[PDB]
Amino acid sequence: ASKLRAVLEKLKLSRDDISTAAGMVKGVVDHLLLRLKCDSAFRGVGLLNTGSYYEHVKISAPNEFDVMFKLEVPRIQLEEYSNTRAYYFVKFKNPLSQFLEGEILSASKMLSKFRKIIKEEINDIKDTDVIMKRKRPAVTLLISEKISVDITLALESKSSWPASTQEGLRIQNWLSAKVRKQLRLKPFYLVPKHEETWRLSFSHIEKEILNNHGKSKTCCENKEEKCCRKDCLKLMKYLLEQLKERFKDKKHLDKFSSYHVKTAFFHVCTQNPQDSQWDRKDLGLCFDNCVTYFLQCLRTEKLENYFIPEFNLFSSNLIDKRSKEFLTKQIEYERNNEFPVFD
Ligand SMILES: Cn1cc(-c2ccc(F)c(CNC(=O)c3cc(Br)ccc3O)c2)cn1
Ligand SMILES: [Zn+2]
Repeated sequence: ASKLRAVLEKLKLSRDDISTAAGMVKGVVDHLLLRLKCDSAFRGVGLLNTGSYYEHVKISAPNEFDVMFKLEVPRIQLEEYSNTRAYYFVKFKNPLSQFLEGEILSASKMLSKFRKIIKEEINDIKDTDVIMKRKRPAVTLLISEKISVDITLALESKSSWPASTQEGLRIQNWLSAKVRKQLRLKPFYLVPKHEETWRLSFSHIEKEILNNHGKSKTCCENKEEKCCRKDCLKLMKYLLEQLKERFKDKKHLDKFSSYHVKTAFFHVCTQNPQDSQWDRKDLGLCFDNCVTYFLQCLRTEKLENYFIPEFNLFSSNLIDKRSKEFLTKQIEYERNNEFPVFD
């Protein structure tokens, strides 16, 4: 636990210090935003959080940025695909008309114009050299030679969340019912990727919980109630990242993302709603409990999506047991040796 705060300390003195990347990424995103608004099918495109041109998926490499473009779709009609609970067909009741296939909205057609427009504005820049990669995040730019930006297009609906989210977000005992209501009055977002099916994105709700995360309204506003909810999250993610880097060559960890680690983390927060159970001085315990809960989801092949509870990110179909037994192998090995992968 003395070693964990060393790691947290290291990450900060790399988050913090001066780096021109923001300017380069700011200058390219606002060019794109304009030329995007130029075209009718994207006239409403905008950043999911202005002034937040900076969101880093990867907490180790701080040269890899990731921003999301929203585009409202009024009068949406949603249709759940194949009893999946999580994936849907997008329909209507129209600027996006050039992208349909019958009553159904095609993500392929829609990204394909999103991409081609972007590939065009990028050579309007003799300021910075910008390059677009082919895919296999909708679009990825390499700015100069170090920085890379992952762009994501997301439909936005201001109507209330899809029926599958009803018993979800069980934060009543921790953040409170009246907060849960507020958050569910926020819009929801749909991003592609199986059919032309879309799925919900809740990065905006995650962020809000994280900036206001205690049962106490004054959690982390003074010395007397500093917790370690965020710290346990960063460590969970850094664990998975570093592991994924290790076996970037093999294919064993390709099915895991930061979001399996956020999902399991918020579950713990729901099991442990008191700030007294996250005191900044129990950081070693609290992290261990997180490690133990993640693991337990791996073994039992059960980890409920935090927002759509009948949807199991670890079901034997979504990720096969062989790779979950491998992820178990390395994390357990790290925890038994005080986490050498952190260096
Ligand atoms: C990266 N990735 C995501 C999915 C996915 C799939 C199905 C599905 F229903 C959802 C719903 N999103 C979340 O649960 C979510 C939870 C947190 Br915590 C923060 C943001 C989020 O968007 C997501 C697949 N790959
Ligand atoms: Zn706190």
